[PDB]
Amino acid sequence: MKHHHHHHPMSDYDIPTTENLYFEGAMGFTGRKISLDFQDVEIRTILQILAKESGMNIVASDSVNGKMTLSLKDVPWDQALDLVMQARNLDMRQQGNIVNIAPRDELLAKDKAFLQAEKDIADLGALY
Repeated sequence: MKHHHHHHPMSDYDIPTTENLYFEGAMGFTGRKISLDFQDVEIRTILQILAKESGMNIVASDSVNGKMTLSLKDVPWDQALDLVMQARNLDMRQQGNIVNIAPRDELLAKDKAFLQAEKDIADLGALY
């Protein structure tokens, strides 16, 4: 809208004067704070636990291996996910509420492999 700029009239840097739908205490994270310990637990299982903590539907890839010790207090899985993700360098492919945790290694392997597995909507490919 013409707030100041009627050339490129979308107020980005110009600041969007947005109507407050009561943005006072409406923040939150994706998850709740978690306090838990997982000592000598495979990281693969940890990612699954984050999903089971109402943390979307995260599918840890088969190639997510390693073992890590977490001891968390007052840390939301939002934050903890980063600590975990950085520990073997993984990444997350988010498609909807289902996200896949894949190692950065497999991301690079996916570049080498076929990117477009689907060219028609037909589900085939039992064995990779």
